[PDB]
Amino acid sequence: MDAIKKKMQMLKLDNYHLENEVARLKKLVGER
Amino acid sequence: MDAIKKKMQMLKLDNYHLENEVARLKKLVGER
Repeated sequence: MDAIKKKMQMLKLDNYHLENEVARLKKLVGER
Repeated sequence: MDAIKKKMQMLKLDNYHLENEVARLKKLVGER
């Protein structure tokens, strides 16, 4: 559990990074 | 914790969905 409390924080952090990275990739590819 | 075990399951599922989307975008931007 000690690693679980942080586990969700690890996937939650990567998510924000993936989103910010996706918002930058979508603006380069998904670009209008 | 009951919601934690799933929390990581939701962040882990979104990660593969995000990486699966970034893996395609990266192949266009992060192109080696």
